Order: sequence, then C-alpha cells, then structure tokens
Amino acid sequence: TSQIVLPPHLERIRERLAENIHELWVMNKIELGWQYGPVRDDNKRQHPCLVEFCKLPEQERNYNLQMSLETLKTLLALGCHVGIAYQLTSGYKPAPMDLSFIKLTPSQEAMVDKLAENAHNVWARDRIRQRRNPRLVPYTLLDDRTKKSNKDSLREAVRTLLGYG
Repeated sequence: TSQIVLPPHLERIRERLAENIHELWVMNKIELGWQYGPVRDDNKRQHPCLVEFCKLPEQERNYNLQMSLETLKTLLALGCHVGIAYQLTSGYKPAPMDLSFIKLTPSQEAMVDKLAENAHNVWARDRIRQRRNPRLVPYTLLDDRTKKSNKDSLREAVRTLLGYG
C-alpha cells in the first residue's frame, strides 16, 4: 500500500478520519472507564492520549495518521476509487455524528475484513521476531471469535468515508 502516492486533495479527509480514529480510541477506553492522566498506564484506567487533536504532539498523532493513510492506500490498491461524493468524560467530548444508522453494504464489510487482514498481517510479521504466540498465524488461519473485533475496528474508516460524502 505504501507504494501509492497519497493525493493531497483528500489529505484533509485523511486527517478527519485520523481524528475520528483517535476519538474512538478515546471512546472505547472511556467506555471501559479510563480517565485522562499524565502516566501511561493500562491498569490505572488512565490514558494521556485523549486530549483534543490540535494539542496532540507528533509523538501521539502519527498512529492514527498512518492508520488512515494505510487504509486509504489499501482501498486505492484494491481498485475502488476514493474521491468526492451521553457519558461525561474528564475533559474531552468525542461525538462526531450518529455514524451507526446507515446499513453498511456487504462490499464495504468485505473491504473492512480485508483491511483487518492486512493490519493483522503487518502486526504478525512484526511479532514473529519474538515465545511462539498462538496469534502468529495469519488472519485467515485465525480463530473466528476475535475476527469481529478487528473487522469492527476497521469498519469505522469506511463508515466515515461514506458518511462525510
């Protein structure tokens, strides 16, 4: 996917979808009960990467930025075209829109499945350097129980792409 020059006409959309992925990375943790703390912990139910997008430094926004780039590049590589068409937290207000109403077509569902397969392949190729975790198998050879979580995580990119027009 990285062999595709990213068109700057939709860099603003790649940043909107990056901000959306970041705000949902806040959303799920706050559903689990995570606040905004200055210590990078997981058992202390706090996360220092929940603040507004503009205040996020280069050490915290690159994850969502690269995630958006790779999903869009995977879309363009597969062949379809991209173009023109509450729980009170501890300081942040993640609420883009009601993006869970319009039914997502089976083509987009398979597209999100392919995105999850690619992301899992990258993560497994990174993980093989460590021992012998049962998740070192490809996504096609992965247990079906956790397949839906990765497909759900990748569904929001195409959901934002469709909803924003």
